[PDB]
Amino acid sequence: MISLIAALAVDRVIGMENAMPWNLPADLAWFKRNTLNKPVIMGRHTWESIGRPLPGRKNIILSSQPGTDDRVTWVKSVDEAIAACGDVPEIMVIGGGRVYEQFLPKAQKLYLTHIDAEVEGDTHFPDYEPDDWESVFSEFHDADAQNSHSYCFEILERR
Ligand SMILES: NC(=O)c1ccc[n+]([C@@H]2O[C@H](COP(=O)([O-])OP(=O)(O)OC[C@H]3O[C@@H](n4cnc5c(N)ncnc54)[C@H](OP(=O)(O)O)[C@@H]3O)[C@@H](O)[C@H]2O)c1
Ligand SMILES: Nc1nc(=O)c2nc(CNc3ccc(C(=O)N[C@@H](CCC(=O)O)C(=O)O)cc3)cnc2[nH]1
Ligand SMILES: [Mn+2]
Ligand SMILES: [Mn+2]
Ligand SMILES: [Mn+2]
Repeated sequence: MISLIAALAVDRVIGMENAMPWNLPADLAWFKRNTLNKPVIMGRHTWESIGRPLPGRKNIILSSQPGTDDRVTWVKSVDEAIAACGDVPEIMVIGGGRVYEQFLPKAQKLYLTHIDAEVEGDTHFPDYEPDDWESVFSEFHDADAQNSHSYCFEILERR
């Protein structure tokens, strides 16, 4: 099973200048809980944005060019990325925009954080078709001293 996990600001913005400008510790904790002990697939730009391997996960990087770091696994196509995960119950696709576009048609589950924040961005999560997806979990949180915007954790499953 393939799942996508992402955090979306207003208008589906996910990034600006190869960064995420907000800081929501509760959302990063959600990301870690839902990805730990699973393979994670990311594109090369997202690898550069994170800047280091994510511990406790098999890190798989898509790039058309040879890898430059043997602490992670480098692959050259979507099918190779999936194969490199092996026989696991759930593969997590962690972006960025181009990678999400390619994996969305193959995904059964979306883990989405909706952040109440207006962000100038240059990268968006794909337009997906709402009729294709059932919301099976949602949890709203107001802003607090650690998290400066309100946010909604949602899990959707392909109908
Ligand atoms: N808010 C969130 O949830 C979230 C999550 C992830 C990322 N982000 C943000 O998203 C932005 C990065 O997204 P992006 O769309 O620019 O880039 P990306 O999807 O992370 O990376 C694209 C790169 O991946 C490689 N690639 C993708 N598909 C491939 C394929 N089928 N075969 C081979 N290589 C492939 C290519 O690398 P080569 O050029 O080396 O061939 C391509 O240039 C950043 O702003 C980051 O902060 C946000
Ligand atoms: N829900 C969600 N939120 C995000 O912010 C997010 N970001 C990315 C891409 N960017 C990043 C940037 C940093 C870390 C990261 O350092 N995660 C640590 C959390 C511990 C910490 O630094 O606070 C991790 O171990 O997972 C992960 C993804 C991909 N999917 C996401 N999914
Ligand atoms: Mn092929
Ligand atoms: Mn197999
Ligand atoms: Mn806000």
